[PDB]
Amino acid sequence: GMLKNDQLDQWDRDNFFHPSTHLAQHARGESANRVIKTASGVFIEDRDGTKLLDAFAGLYCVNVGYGRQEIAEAIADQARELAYYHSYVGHGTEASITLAKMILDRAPKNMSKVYFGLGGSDANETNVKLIWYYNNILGRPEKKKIISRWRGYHGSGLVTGSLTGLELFHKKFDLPVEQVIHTEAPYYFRREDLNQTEEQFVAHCVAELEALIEREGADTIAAFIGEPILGTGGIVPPPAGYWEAIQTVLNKHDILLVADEVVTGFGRLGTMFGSDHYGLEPDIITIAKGLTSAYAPLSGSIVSDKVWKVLEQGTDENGPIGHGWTYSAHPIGAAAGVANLKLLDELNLVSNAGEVGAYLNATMAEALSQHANVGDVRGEGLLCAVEFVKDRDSRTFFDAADKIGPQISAKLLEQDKIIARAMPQGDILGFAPPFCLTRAEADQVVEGTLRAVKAVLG
Amino acid sequence: GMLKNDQLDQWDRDNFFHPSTHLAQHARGESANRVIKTASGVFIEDRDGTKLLDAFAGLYCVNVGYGRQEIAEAIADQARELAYYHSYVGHGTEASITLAKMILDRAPKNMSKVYFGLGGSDANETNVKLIWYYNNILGRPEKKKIISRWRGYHGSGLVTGSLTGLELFHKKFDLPVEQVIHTEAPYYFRREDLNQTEEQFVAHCVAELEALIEREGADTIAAFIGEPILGTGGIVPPPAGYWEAIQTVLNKHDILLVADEVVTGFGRLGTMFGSDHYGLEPDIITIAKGLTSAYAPLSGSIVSDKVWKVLEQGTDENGPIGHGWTYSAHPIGAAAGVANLKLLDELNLVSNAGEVGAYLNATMAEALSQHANVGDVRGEGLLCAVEFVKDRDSRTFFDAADKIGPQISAKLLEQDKIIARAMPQGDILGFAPPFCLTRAEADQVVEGTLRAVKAVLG
Repeated sequence: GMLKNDQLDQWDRDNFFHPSTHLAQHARGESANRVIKTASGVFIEDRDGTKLLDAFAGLYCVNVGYGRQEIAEAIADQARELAYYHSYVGHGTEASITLAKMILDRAPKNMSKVYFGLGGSDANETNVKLIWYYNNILGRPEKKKIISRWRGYHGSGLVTGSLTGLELFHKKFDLPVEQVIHTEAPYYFRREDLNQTEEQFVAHCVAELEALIEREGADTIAAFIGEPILGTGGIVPPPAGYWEAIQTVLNKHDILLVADEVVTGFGRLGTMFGSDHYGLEPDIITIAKGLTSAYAPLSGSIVSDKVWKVLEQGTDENGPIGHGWTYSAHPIGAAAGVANLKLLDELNLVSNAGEVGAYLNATMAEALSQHANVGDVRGEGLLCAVEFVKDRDSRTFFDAADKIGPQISAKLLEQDKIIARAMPQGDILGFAPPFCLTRAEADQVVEGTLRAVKAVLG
Repeated sequence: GMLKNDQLDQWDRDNFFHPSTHLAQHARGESANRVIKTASGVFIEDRDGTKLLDAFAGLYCVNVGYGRQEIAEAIADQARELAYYHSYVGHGTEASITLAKMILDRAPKNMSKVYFGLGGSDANETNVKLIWYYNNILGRPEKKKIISRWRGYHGSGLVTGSLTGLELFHKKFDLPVEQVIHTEAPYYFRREDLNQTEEQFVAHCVAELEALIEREGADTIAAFIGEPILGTGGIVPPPAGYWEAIQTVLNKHDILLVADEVVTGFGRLGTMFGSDHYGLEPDIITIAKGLTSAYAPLSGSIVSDKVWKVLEQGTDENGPIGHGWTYSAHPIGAAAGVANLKLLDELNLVSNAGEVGAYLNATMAEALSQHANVGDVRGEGLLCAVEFVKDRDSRTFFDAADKIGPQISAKLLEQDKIIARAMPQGDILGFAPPFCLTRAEADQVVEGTLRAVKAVLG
């Protein structure tokens, strides 16, 4: 009852260090906490019984939807039979072996093997470690730098937070580390020179990349990491012709491409892989989130035949790979993943992401694009964002201190019980809903946002 | 049947990149793979039905034992109700809140809050990031170096693998990074000067630490990371008076102590925390493995009141902490953890770890210590190791290329179906059995090892 609910809140404030939280305010009871109880479809429900339409799918991850007992039961069955054994020295479970095979059946054809982690950050950590091993095995001790992009999101660790190009993950943490260098954000709407057509901006990004390579020396650069479409950096589709232009430079200079598909992996764009959707030829692919639809933690580093051949050479020369996580290939994550991928196909949800996603984008644009303070409405599949500007013709942004994005998001939740995220480093309202979203539910997200935008900005 | 079993093996070799494995041999079918099906008590069982006594508890982690349906069912209940919601911006579940409170009730009294990760490596990654933030908030941009020890094990990532002091995690990976410096392995049996008493070796370790601090400059050193008892580096209890002597130096120079309790956390020594057992006053504690008994992935970074006060100041000054993992506080890991800690108390297993552990150590010493080729038999609680030497009086080690440890371990498994691990960088047979081990089962481990040692070395 009330007394247990108040005790939980107190235990929470007194003992629980939450991610991405104002720690002093939470511990002091100045900021609100919230306890989620259950969920179903595109809705979550707190312990007081309040039902919220989650247009963010947790954190771009509850892709099949909430309350899928097919997955809950797949987890229960594994938990009963064998919750855990390690996967060191060729050990495995039927679940992990089966999941490995299913990932590679769905991954781009140049892919060879998948190594299992627990989250997207550790998968990118693994990716860099393997890139350094790779260059070492090939006799290129100098070819180690990693090129990332401003506004990229690749994790929250020390090396992975350096790959990330958002100051929230850098300031006060001494990042980025020296081995990571950043190039231009693939964000046409924020381009320095407003006179550039989209093709001119792509040309500019090419020149910026060439200038960085020229300065650092190509023989010192191992890899380029990019999300096919930016997620946390603002739900930003890449410009037309961008990925073709960028890969031409990477090939010329013998720089590996890492496609960070943590958000786009397993259907969000309406195509199983964003690499395939946007036309990337990666040598390494990062996966997590939509692998298990967050039902159980699990990640992946998919490696191409090219990389795998060198890894085989390295192990022939040096013995067993010196890399392992205790919980690599954890049977519950694998069981969750096998159930999730089957459900994704069974419920035809990739197709739904593309259709209702095209519909959410079209109707959101039509209802908001002509607002005086809406600079842009953009997206692809079930990814959509609305960016706010103080003046459109000049592209004057509100002052950051005015918290326009955070206010609009808070208004959408308080007025309409819809969860949409105020993205960092801008006034951007983002949407990443479960793939089971219906047009009726999309209509409600659009109508609620328009009301939240009018309530804050008129 | 046979055809499905052969297909799984093929899928395994063709698609699954295992941790800690000879990758080329596994992919080529030259090394054996193995599929675990089920498990119960201290035994695991492969798909062919072969039953193995696991004297390593997975990887020092299946502490309550295998087949505990109390935990499997706790996971099933959470999976059904709410498998996942994020814990960002003060969000939580009853499971995570409850687990946070239970951890702090059991942790040393100077502890304030716990932040949840997925594994031990990401927890140590979090620890370093927080140490850098801490120093930054205090106005000490230079106080950032981390002192680790040779033979320490702190993870398999880039920064965490640098903290680690075992060459397997360094060679071909360009580690350790420059921010990590290593001091003396707290390993009396391998001391350079055989004439040193245990007290003299502790004095030597003190002098070595002072020499490193003097060279680097104390104002540049933030923290010292140590396992209370070495695990992967050889199951090495610390010398008598070591932790008292070391902390005197750390206090004098204002260097934080991080107790890496990933193996020792939650009872393995027969005391809930190894910090308490060995008398450490840490400011940060790392936990994983025995938190959930590996039933579900989860880790923790426990922070003291001292660190927490500065973190509260930092958030007051800079806003929400720029650190988060999607799967931080994952409800299934939390549910697994709550069930696990209750079962640990209910079945009186911490007490059993200390008793049957004292018995395993005593009887292993008595049965092997007088063998010509046994340099040492050591341990504490349910941790035990036997170290092999070509000549005892001189302490001549076999040549590494002779693989004495790996052969003995392989013999123990092939003759007696008992799993014991050949530790890296030495000829050391290690034991870390589930806390439910009986004296009868310990007798079988001792008797099987003696037979494996006689079969290889006479």
